[PDB]
Amino acid sequence: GKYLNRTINILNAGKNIAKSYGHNKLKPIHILSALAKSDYGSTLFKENNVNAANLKEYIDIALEQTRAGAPLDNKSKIVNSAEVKETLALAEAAANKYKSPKVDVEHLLSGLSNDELVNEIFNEVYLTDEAIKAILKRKFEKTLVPR
Repeated sequence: GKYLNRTINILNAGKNIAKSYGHNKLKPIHILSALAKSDYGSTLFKENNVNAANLKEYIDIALEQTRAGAPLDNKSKIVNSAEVKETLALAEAAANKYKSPKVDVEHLLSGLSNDELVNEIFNEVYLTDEAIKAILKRKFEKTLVPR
């Protein structure tokens, strides 16, 4: 119970995306795809002035470019890559820093931004590290210091 349910559902949707791209290992780009499609993540991107159509286009190009092969069989086991283990460690660090007891979508977003491919994509849609830090700070202020 270190993760909110909506974050777990994004991670699970990510594993299925990874599987469909022929990967046995979940990579940050698969999680980003799931996050961008999710109800909470999609709202998060639109509030923070990320063009949804452009973001989707860039994510899909990166996904197809990193495709390993045909979709794996439905029962194949997907595990976290070393990259994703770092994503989750960084997400957990971010949630802890901003006093969120469980990792929320914003904290996962921050963790994903450390991946080189995700970072390039964010650069192309104007989502700076400064902007992501602002998302986390504002979440802290709004939730724990409401006016």
